Amino acid sequence: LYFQTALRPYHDVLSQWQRHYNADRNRWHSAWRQANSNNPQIETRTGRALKATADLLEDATQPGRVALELRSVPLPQFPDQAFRLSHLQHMTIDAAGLMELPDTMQQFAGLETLTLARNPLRALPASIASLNRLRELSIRACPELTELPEPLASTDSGEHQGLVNLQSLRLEWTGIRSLPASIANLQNLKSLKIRNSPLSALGPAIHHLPKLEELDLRGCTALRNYPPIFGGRAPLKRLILKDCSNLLTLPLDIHRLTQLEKLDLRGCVNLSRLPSLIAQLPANCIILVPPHLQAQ
Ligand SMILES: [Cl-]
Ligand SMILES: [Cl-]
Ligand SMILES: [Cl-]
Repeated sequence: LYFQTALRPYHDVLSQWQRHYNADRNRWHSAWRQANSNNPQIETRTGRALKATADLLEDATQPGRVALELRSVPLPQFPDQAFRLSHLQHMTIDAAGLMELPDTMQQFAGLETLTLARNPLRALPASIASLNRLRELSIRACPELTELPEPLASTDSGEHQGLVNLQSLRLEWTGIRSLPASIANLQNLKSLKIRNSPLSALGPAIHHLPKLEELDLRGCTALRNYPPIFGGRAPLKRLILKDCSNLLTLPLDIHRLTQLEKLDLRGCVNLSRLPSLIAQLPANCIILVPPHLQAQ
């Protein structure tokens, strides 16, 4: 009745966090052990392993620390007060049983690179798109991640917001089936790799990316058509469609990739024909094809 604020010491937050995940093991614990099944040297005693994580978290808050590297230590979720890590420029969370990232990713405002690997992660928070300093985002072996958040970037005025500094996006062995339309808004994206994922479709606006030089879609066995170029002037130099086993067609206007230097079609066993105007690709463009297409 006579209230007229406070803040739990991080060490108390971390002790509560350890006791919590030590008691409540659903989902994360088997995922963390599975991800590390070929690593018998990691700490697998649950309390000790969570304590190791807590200690690394506490260390990362100190000045000096540029990077938080969590490899094979358990981190089901970040403890509260994640804003303590706002100064970090690099973060890796690998084989950690990571189930979810903080809803307010703005708390990691300093990040220039983020790598998430071998986690049961099902979604990325929408606020991940507020990381304006993020240059590289890498997600590998996160089979339960089925969608990217949106918008990834937006454009007014013509002014740009969101992941405006992102240069490289890698999504390998994920459950992602399609990309947000806003992918085409990433003004600084130079390299897009989506590998071994059920990517089912790709829109032609991907060719409107102003700086995209490399598109690597290898092992996307659900992809059945590659989209037309149309008016797209993306300065694409490398197009890797290796082992897209169900790819049936390339567009007829594929020759509009006037800067193409490498086209890799090996393992495209269902690609019935090449476009006739594939002779119109640049002379010094290395084209690799499966045997059934070599004659053409
Ligand atoms: Cl560095
Ligand atoms: Cl800045
Ligand atoms: Cl979107």
